[PDB]
Amino acid sequence: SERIASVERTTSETHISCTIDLDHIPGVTEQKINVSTGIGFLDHMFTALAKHGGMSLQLQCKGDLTAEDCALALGEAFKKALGERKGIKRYGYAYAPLDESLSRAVIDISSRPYFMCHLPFTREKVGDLSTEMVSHLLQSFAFAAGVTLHIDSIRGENNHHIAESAFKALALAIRMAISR
Amino acid sequence: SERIASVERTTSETHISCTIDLDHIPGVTEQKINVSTGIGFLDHMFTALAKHGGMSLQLQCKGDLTAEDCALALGEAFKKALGERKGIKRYGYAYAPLDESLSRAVIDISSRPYFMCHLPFTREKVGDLSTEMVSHLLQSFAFAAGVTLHIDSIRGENNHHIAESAFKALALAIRMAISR
Amino acid sequence: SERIASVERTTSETHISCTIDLDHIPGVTEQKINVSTGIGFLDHMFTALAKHGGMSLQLQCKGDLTAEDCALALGEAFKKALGERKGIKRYGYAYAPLDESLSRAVIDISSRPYFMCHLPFTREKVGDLSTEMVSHLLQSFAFAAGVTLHIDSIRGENNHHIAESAFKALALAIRMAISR
Ligand code: EMC
Ligand code: EMC
Ligand code: EMC
Ligand code: EMC
Ligand code: EMC
Ligand code: EMC
Ligand SMILES: [Hg+2]
Ligand SMILES: [Hg+2]
Ligand SMILES: [Hg+2]
Repeated sequence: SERIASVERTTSETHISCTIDLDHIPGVTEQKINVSTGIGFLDHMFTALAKHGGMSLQLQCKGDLTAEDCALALGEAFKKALGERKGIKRYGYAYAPLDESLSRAVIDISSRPYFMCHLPFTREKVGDLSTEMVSHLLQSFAFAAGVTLHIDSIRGENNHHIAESAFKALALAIRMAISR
Repeated sequence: SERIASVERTTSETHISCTIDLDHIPGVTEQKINVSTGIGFLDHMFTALAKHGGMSLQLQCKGDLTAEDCALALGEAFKKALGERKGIKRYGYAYAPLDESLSRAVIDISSRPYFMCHLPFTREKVGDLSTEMVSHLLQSFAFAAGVTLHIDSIRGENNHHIAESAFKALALAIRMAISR
Repeated sequence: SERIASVERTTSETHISCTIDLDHIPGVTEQKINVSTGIGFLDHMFTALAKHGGMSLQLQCKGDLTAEDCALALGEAFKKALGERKGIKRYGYAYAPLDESLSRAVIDISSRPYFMCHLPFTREKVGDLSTEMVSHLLQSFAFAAGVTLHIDSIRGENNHHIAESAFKALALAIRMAISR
């Protein structure tokens, strides 16, 4: 029984739709990912999050071009799909390198939203997206998902690498935590 | 063949009994845990250690109400149950968060007792039990169990959370290390 | 289909031969390891690397008695045996203690050679081999293998222990990363 959930939100200025699948029929089915937030870099991060997290994800945000809202919808869908959380490993942790950067993610998929992080960015924006917003998106995701999450940059120079290594680490940790 | 072992100790002032099971018949049998040391907080820690470690544990200490002795009996039983240590993963490591706290445990289930830790407590006692005693109990457990163990608080503010996150991390590491 | 590869190199002063097997037929076949570099300590490290990495390794360097070249051949063979890298976990990480030392290794078996490390040695040589050369051998291995590797000494006093804990951690990380 696949863990699937869909979430849709509409305001006068934005429409957000998100569908997620936590599983796949081995051999038979495969991961499918389409992310369009209006921010190229964020799209890259959420895509990396879904790919390495072993999940399928449809996330589109239309409207006259904050982003926290897409992190929230994602977290909302993840939480619904997790449903009962019966039979899962629950605790997950992982390290992910990206050339010179190294990040760690530790997650407890319980029902206690909590978020701690250490991300020493050095520019103002990362490509399409603002750096200060990274910690906020992750907090939004964790709070909406109802999980306890700690994200830590171990070392890193390039803000893109720090950001991407963190999302990959979160992905691997989630993959570990949600497995049954 | 389940890994089970029992240990009983008697002095003029204390009686300690401890039975442990490292396995369970999937589907068929289930974890059973009963811990009564006379110190509520310690009971909470050893229970958390057994639960998340995938073990069954019976640990009772009667007598006119040090605690190190119960950590020692636990370690003694764990070691006996481990018996031959044939076919185990041997090395285990895990991270466990608890709201704002994050702890790590790394264990080598070999025959070299060793213990290193970093637990910056900030009060004198944690509920029913003294904080300075935490590192000692863990050392007693590791020495009695004959394992190499490193416990590290990564961050934490609440002494109860630091303590519990450390025991959970030790539990997950053990679960990894003893699996066959 | 076992992942096997052989590499041989000859100069006017040295002959290096290396054969590696990343797998074994469960029950049926078993790990076989023979390492002779001319440097006792290095032999100990590469042997530990193969043993705990779940690999079989034949590595011999003959000639009038730098070592980086043997790290390179090893990395070269590992890379060839990895071949297509299809179906592997790809990301691996592990912690390995050795009495008072604790080291971590994080590896991304992709096609991006990268190496970062933190190894605070305190002597000039470790037994048969020079300490400053450790980071270099690991870099040579990572570059030749085409992997992204981060090695970190968490704590340690004895240079032999720091060195060995690092190689064991690299081994466990590789074992995780190459599994299918
Ligand atoms: C503005 C990105 Hg949902
Ligand atoms: C708001 C904790 Hg990074
Ligand atoms: C005094 C607790 Hg065994
Ligand atoms: C006595 C080492 Hg924490
Ligand atoms: C000089 C060791 Hg290949
Ligand atoms: C040359 C990076 Hg340890
Ligand atoms: Hg949008
Ligand atoms: Hg007691
Ligand atoms: Hg040689």
